[PDB]
Amino acid sequence: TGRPEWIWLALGTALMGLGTLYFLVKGMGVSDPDAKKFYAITTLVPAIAFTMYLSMLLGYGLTMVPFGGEQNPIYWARYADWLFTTPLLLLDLALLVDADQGTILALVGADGIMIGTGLVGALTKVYSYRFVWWAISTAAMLYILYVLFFGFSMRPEVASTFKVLRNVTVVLWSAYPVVWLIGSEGAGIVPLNIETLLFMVLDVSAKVGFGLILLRSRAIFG
Amino acid sequence: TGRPEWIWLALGTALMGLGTLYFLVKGMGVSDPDAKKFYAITTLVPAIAFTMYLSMLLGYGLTMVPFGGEQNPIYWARYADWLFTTPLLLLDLALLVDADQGTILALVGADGIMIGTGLVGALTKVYSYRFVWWAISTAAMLYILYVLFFGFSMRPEVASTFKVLRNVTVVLWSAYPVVWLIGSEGAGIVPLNIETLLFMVLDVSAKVGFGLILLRSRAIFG
Amino acid sequence: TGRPEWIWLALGTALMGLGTLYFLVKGMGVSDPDAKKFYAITTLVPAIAFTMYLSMLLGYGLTMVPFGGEQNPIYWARYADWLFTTPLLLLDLALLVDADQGTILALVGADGIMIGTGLVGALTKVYSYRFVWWAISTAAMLYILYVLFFGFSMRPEVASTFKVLRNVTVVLWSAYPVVWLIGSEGAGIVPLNIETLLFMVLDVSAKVGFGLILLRSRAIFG
Ligand SMILES: *C/C=C(C)/C=C/C=C(C)/C=C/C1=C(C)CCCC1(C)C
Ligand SMILES: *C/C=C(C)/C=C/C=C(C)/C=C/C1=C(C)CCCC1(C)C
Ligand SMILES: *C/C=C(C)/C=C/C=C(C)/C=C/C1=C(C)CCCC1(C)C
Repeated sequence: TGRPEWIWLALGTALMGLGTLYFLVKGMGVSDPDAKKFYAITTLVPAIAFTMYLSMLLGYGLTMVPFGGEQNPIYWARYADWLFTTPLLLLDLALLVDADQGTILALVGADGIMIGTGLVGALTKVYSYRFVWWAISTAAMLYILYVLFFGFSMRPEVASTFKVLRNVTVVLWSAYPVVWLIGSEGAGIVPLNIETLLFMVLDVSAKVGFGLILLRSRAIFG
Repeated sequence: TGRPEWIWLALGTALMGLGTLYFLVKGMGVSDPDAKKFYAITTLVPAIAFTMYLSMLLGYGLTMVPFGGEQNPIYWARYADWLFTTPLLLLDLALLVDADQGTILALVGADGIMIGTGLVGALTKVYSYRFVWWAISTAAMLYILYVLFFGFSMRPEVASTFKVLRNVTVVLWSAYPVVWLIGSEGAGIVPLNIETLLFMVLDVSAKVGFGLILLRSRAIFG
Repeated sequence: TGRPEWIWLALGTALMGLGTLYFLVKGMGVSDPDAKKFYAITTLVPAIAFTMYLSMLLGYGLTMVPFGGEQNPIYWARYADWLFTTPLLLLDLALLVDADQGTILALVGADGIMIGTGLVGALTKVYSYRFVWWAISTAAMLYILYVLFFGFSMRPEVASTFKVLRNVTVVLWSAYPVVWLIGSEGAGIVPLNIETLLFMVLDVSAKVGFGLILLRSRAIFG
C-alpha cells in the first residue's frame, strides 16, 4: 500500500501468525493442568497480536488524529492488542511464582490503567495533554515493574525461569514509552515507518521471544 | 418502524425478556453453590441478549457501513451481545465437566477472537477483506468446537447433559458463520429481514433453548 | 475552561488522586494475602476514577448528543469509570462475606448491565427512549441491592463492617439514578454544573469514603 510502514506490518503479521501456530502445535498433547495454563496464555498472546497486526496491515486499525496543526496517522489497534496481551504476559509471570490474588489484581489493574491512558494520550487532540497521559501511563508501568521486583522463594527451576522472563520483561516494556515519546504519537522525532519497525521488533520479542523461553522451561509443569 | 426486520427484533426482545424472567424465578431459592453458578451464568445470557435485541429494535445497535459501493445497514449490537454471552455459554459447558483452568482460558480467548474478528469483518469497508476476517473468525470457532470434542469421564448425569448441550452447541454455533456469509454482512444473497429472522431463531435457541435444557437437569447440583 | 463545571471536575480529580496515593501508602507492607486483596481492589477504584475525572477535566471524556432538539454535553467517561469501579466495589463486599462464586457472577453481570444500559441511555438520541434505558438500568440496580440484602453469619468483625459498607452502598448508589433523571442526561431539571457537583460528591464518598471505612477495619485480615 501507499504506507511505507506496510512492510513492517506484514512481517509482524507473519511472525505473529507463525509463533501462534508453533505454540499451538507445541502445546499439543500436554496434560499437566499447570502447563496447560501456560500454554493457553502464551499461545493466545501472539494469536491476538496476529489479528491486530493484520488489522493494521489492512488499514482497519488506523485512524487520523488532528493535533499540533496536522492529521496524524495513529495506529489505535496497538492498544486493543496490548489491552489484552500485556495482562496475559503478567499472568504468566504471576503464575510461575504462585502470586497471591491481591497481587495479581494489582498488576492487571495497573496494566489496564497503563494501556487505557496510553490510548487516551494517543487520541488526545490537545498536543500538550498527550504527554500528561504519557506520564500517568509511564507511572503505572513503573508500579508494575516495582511489583515484579519487590512484591514476590519457590523451587529452583521456577525461580530461574521467572528471573529470566522478569528481566526480559523490564527491558522490553521499558522501551515502549520511549518509542511512543519520540515517535508519531509523541514528539514526532522519529518517522512513523521507523516507529512501526521498532514496535514490531519489540512486540515480536516480548510475545514470541518471551514465550519461546517460557515454553521450553520445565518450570511450567507441576 | 420503516425496517421490515423490526418484527423479528421485537419478537427476540420479548422472548429474551421472558426467558430471563423465567430463569430468574426458577433459580429462586437455590442454595447449592454449584447450581447457583449455573443459574447465574444461564440467566445472565438472555438478560444481556434482551438489552442488545432491544437496542437493535430501537435503532441504537445499528450503523451504516459503506462497502461494495453502498451504505449497508450493519447491526453491530449483535457483537456486543455475543462478546459476553458466547463465553458464558462456554463456561456452562466447561463447569459441567470440571474443566482445567488452562482449557477454560483457551476457550474464552478463542471466543473473544471469534467475536472480535467477526466485528472487524462486519465493519470493514473493503469488501474482499470482510471475508478474510470471516475466515479467521470461523477458524477460531472450529478450534472451540475441537476443544469441546477432544479437550475433555465424570458422573453419568454430568456426562449426559454435557453431551446433549455440546451437540446443541455445535449445531447452532455452526450456523452462524453461514448466515453471516450469505446475509447482508457477507455476500448479500439473503435480505437483511430474512437474515435477522435467522439470527433471532438461532439466538433464542442457543440462549433460551440451551438454558432450559441445562437448568432442568440435576447435573447442575453437587 | 469555558465550562462552569470545571471546578468540580478539578476537585474530583484531586480528591481521587489523593485518595489513591493514601491507600497506596497505607497498603505498604501488608502481607496477609486476604488484606492484600482488599487493598488492591480498594486502591484501584480511585486510581481509575482519577484518570476518568482527569479525562473529563481536560475535555476528552465529553461528547455532544443531539436530542430534544439540542446538542447536549454528555460526560461519557463516567460510564467507563463506573464500568470497572462499581464491580470492584461489589467484589469488596462479596469478599468480606465470602460469597459463593455464583452470587459474585450475578452481581458483576447485573452491574455490567446496569452501567452499559446507563451508557446506552446517555447516548440515545430519541428523548423518550432515554428513560426506557434508565428504567432497565435502575432495575439492575435494584436486583443488586436485593442480592446485597437477601443473597448472603461470619465472624463478628466481618459482619459489622459488611453491614456498614452495605448501608453506605445502598444510600449512595440509590442517589445516582435520581441525579441522572433530573440532570442533563434525563429531564434537564438541574443544570450540568450542579449535576457534575452532585456526581463528584457521590463518587468521592462511594470511592474514597467507602474505602477509608473498609481499610481501617481489621475485617480485611484473615
Ligand atoms: C504485547 C506487547 C507488549 C509487552 C507491549 C507493552 C507495551 C507497553 C509496556 C506500553 C507502555 C506505554 C507507556 C508506559 C507510556 C505511554 C504509551 C505506552 C502505552 C506505549
Ligand atoms: C448468543 C448466541 C450465540 C451462541 C451466538 C454465537 C455466534 C457465533 C458462533 C458467531 C460466529 C461467527 C463466525 C464463526 C464467523 C464470522 C461471523 C460470526 C461472528 C457470525
Ligand atoms: C464509582 C461510583 C459508584 C459507586 C457509582 C455508581 C453508579 C450507579 C449506581 C449508577 C446507576 C445508574 C442507574 C441505576 C440508572 C441510570 C443511570 C445510572 C448509570 C447513573
